[PDB]
Amino acid sequence: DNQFYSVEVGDSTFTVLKRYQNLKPIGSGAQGIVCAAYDAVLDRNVAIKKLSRPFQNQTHAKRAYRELVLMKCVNHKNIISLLNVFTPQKTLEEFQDVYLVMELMDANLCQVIQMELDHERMSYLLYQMLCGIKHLHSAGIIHRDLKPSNIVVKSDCTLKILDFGLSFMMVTRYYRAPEVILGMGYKENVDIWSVGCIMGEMVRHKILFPGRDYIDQWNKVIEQLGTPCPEFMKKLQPTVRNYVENRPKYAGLTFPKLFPDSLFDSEHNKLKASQARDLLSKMLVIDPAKRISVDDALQHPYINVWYDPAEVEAPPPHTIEEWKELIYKEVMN
Ligand SMILES: CCCn1c(C2CCNCC2)nc(-c2ccc(Cl)c(Cl)c2)c1-c1ccnc(NC2CCCCC2)n1
Ligand SMILES: Nc1ncnc2c1ncn2[C@@H]1O[C@H](COP(=O)(O)OP(=O)(O)NP(=O)(O)O)[C@@H](O)[C@H]1O
Repeated sequence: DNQFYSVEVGDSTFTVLKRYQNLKPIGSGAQGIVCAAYDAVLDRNVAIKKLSRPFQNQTHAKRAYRELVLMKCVNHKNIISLLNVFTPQKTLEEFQDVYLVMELMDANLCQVIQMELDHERMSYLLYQMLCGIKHLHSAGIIHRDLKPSNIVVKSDCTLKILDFGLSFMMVTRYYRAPEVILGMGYKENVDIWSVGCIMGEMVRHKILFPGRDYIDQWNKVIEQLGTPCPEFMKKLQPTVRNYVENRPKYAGLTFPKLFPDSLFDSEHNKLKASQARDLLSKMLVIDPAKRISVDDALQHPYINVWYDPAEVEAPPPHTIEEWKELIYKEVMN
């Protein structure tokens, strides 16, 4: 196919449409390799993600298929939007790779976490994550795995969530809600805990709960926030309830102690620091029955200054062989 050309990207070969030029590797993960490129047709820089045989197993396949479908069943500036999708392969028999194209972003939220932000930028980023999550919820999509490596930003402070969230692979749990860690039921505000973890990390410049596994994760949570109420214990399955109730007890630390003044000059900034800590205290709540909702977070004074109805109330959205065919059909449309 004359429309495509191949480029060497590390150990991988990127076979892309000739419109994408000066391919440069910008990162990789378990799912695929990402390049920056110049799109000569749009006269814009783009990010190109290659999915190598996404149908290779149930985990890669479910994710690739669910993401391809959801990216069409979603329309919001704080959620990933595709510019293009293609395969260099001509037939289902030859089908191997899927290439996804979107606007090139400047940095991920990890990089943003490593810097000091003022309250306008910090509140604007959090407002955008909430707008993004609210849009997902309105379509019945509850993320459950928001993390800063899957959130990208531009120099103008605009933000996008790259994925749609939630089993053997031949993964980052730090932002997962207690009700996800403990196999409890969950509602929309499961995503509010992850936003709290991210916000807390934006302020501390350190992962709040850096667990090597779910056991370690649960200990780091209780060591800082304290042992949850008996009413929370009442919602756990007997086995999880016995394990959680037999863990070493902790009174927990107060939010001024957790996020000291040292982490936050002018009167404006003093008031905003007070409001940021109040919002952190409402999101970083173990019990989802007592944790603030996405709607109430958007009405919080720290966030409310950015409130725009057009952004908050935007119009709402197998075997290896079967997955191969389902993914191929989605790519071909
Ligand atoms: C590669 C850096 C960030 N990124 C990732 C990561 C996410 C965490 N796991 C590893 C990959 N996926 C995409 C991405 C996700 C979905 C699609 Cl469809 C496309 Cl094409 C790209 C982008 C990205 C997206 C846009 N711009 C950028 N820009 C980089 C530039 C260098 C600094 C980090 C951000 N990365
Ligand atoms: N906020 C963080 N601070 C520091 N290190 C982190 C943080 N989050 C994740 N990491 C590390 O960054 C590395 C990449 O993590 P991650 O982006 O979650 O994986 P991934 O394969 O790129 N995800 P995906 O694209 O969804 O398949 C791992 O070594 C993590 O332990």
